[PDB]
Amino acid sequence: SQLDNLAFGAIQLDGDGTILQYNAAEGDITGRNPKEVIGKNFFKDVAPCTDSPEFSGKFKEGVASGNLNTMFEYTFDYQMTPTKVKVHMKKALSGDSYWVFVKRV
Ligand SMILES: *C(=O)/C=C/c1ccc(O)cc1
Ligand SMILES: *C(=O)/C=C/c1ccc(O)cc1
Repeated sequence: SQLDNLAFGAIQLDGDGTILQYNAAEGDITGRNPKEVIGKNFFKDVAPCTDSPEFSGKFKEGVASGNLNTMFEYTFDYQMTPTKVKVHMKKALSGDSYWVFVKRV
């Protein structure tokens, strides 16, 4: 069914980093209101601590090459309590979009 039925955070991005979908579990981790963040740039506005070579830089390399499927640990710490997460970022398996899935670790 739903994006909002997943127990882990899920964000859909276009290749500019624009937020297309943002689920309730992700908001619960980060304190963001899903409705508020849709349409903003993930890397530059919502989540500036991800604007780093290993996160946004890896994303942009994958958009360019059309190849992206990586998992890594990260700490989210902008306008929230520092929170360790595991991130799975990938090019979608159909169409032309990208996903960032997140769980607490
Ligand atoms: C660093 O600035 C991380 C912030 C953040 C990560 C993930 C989100 O869904 C929202 C903000
Ligand atoms: C993308 O890398 C998808 C991975 C995935 C989807 C659902 C599963 O049960 C297992 C892997």
